[PDB]
Amino acid sequence: AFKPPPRPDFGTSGRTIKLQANFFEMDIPKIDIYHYELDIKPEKCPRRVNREIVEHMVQHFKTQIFGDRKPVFDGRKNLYTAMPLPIGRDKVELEVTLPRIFKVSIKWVSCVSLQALHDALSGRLPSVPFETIQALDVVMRHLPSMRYTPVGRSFFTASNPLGGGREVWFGFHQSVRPSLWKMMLNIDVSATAFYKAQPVIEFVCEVLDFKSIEEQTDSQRVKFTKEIKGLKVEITHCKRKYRVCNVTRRPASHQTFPTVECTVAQYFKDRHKLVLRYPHLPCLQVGQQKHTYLPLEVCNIVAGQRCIKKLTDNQTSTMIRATARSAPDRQEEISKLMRSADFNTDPYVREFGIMVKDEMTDVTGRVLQPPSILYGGRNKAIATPVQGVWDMRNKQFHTGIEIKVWAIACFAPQRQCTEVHLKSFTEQLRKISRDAGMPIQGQPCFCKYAQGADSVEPMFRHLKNTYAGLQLVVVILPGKTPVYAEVKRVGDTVLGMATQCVQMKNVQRTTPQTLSNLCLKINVKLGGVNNILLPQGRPPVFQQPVIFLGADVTHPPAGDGKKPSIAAVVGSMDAHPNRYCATVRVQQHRQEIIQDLAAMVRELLIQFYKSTRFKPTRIIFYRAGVSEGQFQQVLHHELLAIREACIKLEKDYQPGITFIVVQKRHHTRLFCTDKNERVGKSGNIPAGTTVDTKITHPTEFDFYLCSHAGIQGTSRPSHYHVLWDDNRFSSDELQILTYQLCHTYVRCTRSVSIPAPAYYAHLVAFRARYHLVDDHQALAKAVQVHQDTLRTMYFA
RNA sequence: UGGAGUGUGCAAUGGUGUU
RNA sequence: CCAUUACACUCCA
Repeated sequence: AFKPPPRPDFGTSGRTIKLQANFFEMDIPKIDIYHYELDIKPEKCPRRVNREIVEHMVQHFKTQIFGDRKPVFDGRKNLYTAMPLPIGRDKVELEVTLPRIFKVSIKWVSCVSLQALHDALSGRLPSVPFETIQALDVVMRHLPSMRYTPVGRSFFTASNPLGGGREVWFGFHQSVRPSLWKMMLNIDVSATAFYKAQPVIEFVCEVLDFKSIEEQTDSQRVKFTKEIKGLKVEITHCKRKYRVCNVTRRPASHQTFPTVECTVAQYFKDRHKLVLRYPHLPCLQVGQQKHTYLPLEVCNIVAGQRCIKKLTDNQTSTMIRATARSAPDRQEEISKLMRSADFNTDPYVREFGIMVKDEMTDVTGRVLQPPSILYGGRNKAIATPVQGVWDMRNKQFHTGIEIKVWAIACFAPQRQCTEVHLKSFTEQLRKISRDAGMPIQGQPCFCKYAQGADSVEPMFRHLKNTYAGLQLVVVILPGKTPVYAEVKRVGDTVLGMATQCVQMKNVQRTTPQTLSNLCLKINVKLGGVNNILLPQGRPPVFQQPVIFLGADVTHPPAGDGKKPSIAAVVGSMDAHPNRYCATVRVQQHRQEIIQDLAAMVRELLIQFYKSTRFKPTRIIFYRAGVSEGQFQQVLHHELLAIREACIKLEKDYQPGITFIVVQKRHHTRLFCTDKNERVGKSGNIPAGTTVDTKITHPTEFDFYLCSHAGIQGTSRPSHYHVLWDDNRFSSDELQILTYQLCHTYVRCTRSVSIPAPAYYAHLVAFRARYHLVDDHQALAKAVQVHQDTLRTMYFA
């Protein structure tokens, strides 16, 4: 129960499309790579000066240890060589000096056989060695980590003015991926926020938005102090780099330091012969304790400093304006970047005998045919998705709900969301819903104004107690408010009442589209069915009872608190499959693995038996969030749990489980070779594009699928990896099943980027966050919904 | 908080020689 | 050990 099934076959269904994946062919030898561990004298050091130290070391020990040989360096504690150093395997101490004295230690750790990697790529070995991948990646990263500024898995460089005292930098993501019979170099383009190489005296003017310096409070000092504290600066009156720790209250004119107290102005006047044209401005507290103060005039901001401070609205907007590119642009500039590749003249790449193809990889894709969408009414219209999108016009819900009793709680200020607004909104909404097959019969039996979160619970309690058969409460909100979270908390977990929140700006002005989507959400929330997949147009999987599960875990920031990770698992409740039930669990901080999964799956199965009056003969389980290195872990526990949930349900019940992982967190971009295939303004690949060759895993069952229409930028094709399969799916059947499951998402009239169960799981998970706001098992009750909410699709 | 899509945040950066 | 760490575009009936 810990070995993923091999690729059963390749796919044939769909229309052929000629693509180009941003992968580049790598030719690697079968040599043994020698791995050494390093340790520098200052255990805490910037990863750049570590590289400088290492290269200085390699250069200054050419007659004793190194020579023609060039070792690649991880940046932390790992060094790699193509051939064994004349060191043996015992620790060796070497002194290195820099324009300071460093003492490094090198010791052999292991050997990295590329032959094993070759066997893995050929299928001789079922599993791929990780150390090989890591080593190769280090080799590829060495030089660009020296010539450029490494951030995560990307590299950045300068020459873009933003204007927030910061600049925008462009760069490229680079990783190494195993393929069939070969390794691939994955290059993609990216950008990030940096600090502009400025003189501090102008950085002040940018931060406070003074036009220049000629325009001469305490708050002005504080706001600058926040932005500058923690950054590095360089001396211009000699070179030497420091780190800003604070900003003065005493200007250089009236600041003193040791003993005879000399003023910074007078000190720079006597010692540094500087006029100091700005004697009145604050002084940069540098180092610590001991006074080391330097005025703004002599200080410049060092280049290459990344920003972490959350971006201003204008920063984000401007950056998107300066990053927004259609697929052909990204493609062309990636090609442009690999025109400058020249990996065959990079001495470190040459060292390990590696070659890289300077042209993008040609992969062949198949555009799957979209499923037919069935609607209800007496029209019984059948919608056909064109380019991943169909329409909600001249069509009625498959199963429309009659809203007989509903209320309106407006938490927006009465002045901004007036009565005429509410009345008109009601009229239009009732029209749209009437045409949608979800007739809102009468006027709202209740429509009042409220304010603050504290009014939520007493109000809803009044609504539920007073009005018989209350189905829905429409909640008008004045933008971002704690009122939303309170409304969801009370409505979903406390009282069990259906809820639709609406922004006031969407009430002030009517839009048939917005009202339509609103009606979708309302209909679903009230227990209705918007549409179903055409039963005739479905894979044979549905010939037997089958349940579809989705699962997702979200985590709090890594730095703090007992803040728990929350796991959500949803499951289909019909053989369409349209209706889903949700289960939530609070679990240990930062653990990407579902522990209570057995109980949750048990609950979902029990609900399935209560609904269909059948037992699922198959279990199609989509899970999102799990990365590669976690597979063996996840697949070990969760799978068992599922089986546990099957064996503890009844005595000999063991349905065929299909464990599939979904990820968008990758840089695999697919482009059109034929410009006539480019869809839309962004020129992305058509919805339904499937790739299962060339750039995929050499042994195991996985495939790329882009099931959505790309509106802006470059599409992110979802990657699917099959970790288990008792049902023994063929490639085509599973790809098609996934594609059609992408069409069962109720919140819109589109095919989304991932299957509906995973998406729902994400929604429920995100909802739990709102449920938690204002000891483990205490408010683990906070994420549990009401008895009248359990079986509902409350999660929008 | 009508919705989808894609951009940037995921813990990494940093303790340094005179003033 | 200590210091710092969700918004925004583009679209739609």
